[PDB]
Amino acid sequence: QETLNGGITDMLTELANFEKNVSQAIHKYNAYRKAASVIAKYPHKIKSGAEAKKLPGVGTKIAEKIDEFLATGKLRKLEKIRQDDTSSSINFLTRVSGIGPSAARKFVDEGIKTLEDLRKNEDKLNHHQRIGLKYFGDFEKRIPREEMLQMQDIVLNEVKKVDSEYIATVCGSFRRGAESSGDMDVLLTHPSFTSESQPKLLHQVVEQLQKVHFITDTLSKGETKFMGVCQLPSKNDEKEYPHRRIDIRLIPKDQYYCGVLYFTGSDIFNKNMRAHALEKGFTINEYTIRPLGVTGVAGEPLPVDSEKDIFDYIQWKYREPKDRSE
DNA sequence: CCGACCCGCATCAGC
DNA sequence: GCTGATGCGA
DNA sequence: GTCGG
Ligand code: NA
Ligand code: NA
Ligand code: NA
Repeated sequence: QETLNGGITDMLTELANFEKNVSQAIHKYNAYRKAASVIAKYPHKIKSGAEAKKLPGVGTKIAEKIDEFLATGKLRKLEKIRQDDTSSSINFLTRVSGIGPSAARKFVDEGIKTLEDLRKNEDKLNHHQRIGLKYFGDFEKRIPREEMLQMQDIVLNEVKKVDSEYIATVCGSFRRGAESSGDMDVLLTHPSFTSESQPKLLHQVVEQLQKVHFITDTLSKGETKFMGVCQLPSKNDEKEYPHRRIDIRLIPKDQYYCGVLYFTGSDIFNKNMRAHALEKGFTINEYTIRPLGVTGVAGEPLPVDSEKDIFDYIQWKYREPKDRSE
């Protein structure tokens, strides 16, 4: 029920997960999600599939499943997937970070189906999957904004202790003011790092955060992207905080604010802004805004030294992150 | 009728 | 050893 | 799965 249509939204999200994890049909997965997002925003209790079909992203098949769900309170197809041992095991194992549909299938094919089975077969797991297994429960917890604020202060301070010239921004829905987050997404830059130009810039920051024991584990790390695990320090007497997922991305200074814009979102806000930028003769991606010639040929990137600059180019009043829900 | 639907890093396949 | 494909994660 | 060239 939720905000009028949670049963339908829950059903669509479950169908999405089966498409992604078991059938390996990622476009169907995203079709079901989009339909769930549209419906979640529809401010009426839907009464028929035909009503739902009017909404963009709902077609004949989702309408039919909505009719069945309304008439009966259930979907047959979803009921049989639920009791299928292979589908439910594949679905479950993909909850481990680093285990996607392919690894989940091979594990289930070899009788590895549960966390206990994984705990028993560690040598069959790569490094990422072992870390995802170790923190299985913590990684499914949301992060309250209160903790994200603290996490933000540590990153910004540690970054400044390495080099005062680093610029670091915590983006994601947290930057839009969200009351919880699923992970922490940090965008980093330094004036010595441009698209046309000093080494170890990402490494130095990751190392600092490891030294003070904020970053506890590494999932992947190269010269421009780090994915890992972090944890707030304990009060010495209170319960330990859960381990959290954190990504850090090093971006060229001249592309920084286009990245900050992109990764702050929302996704709906980004599609809308790109769509408006096109109808003004501009193309914006996660790195640049460039003017379009009369035949549609993208010209050279325009200078960008703030988020505002981007809004100025396309004749749009600046909108605070708080106001970028769409 | 039928193709679109948006890359960094770890690891495998193959050479 | 290397190059390119694949899986994965957001 | 849904949309649209
Ligand atoms: Na529709
Ligand atoms: Na997974
Ligand atoms: Na998953």
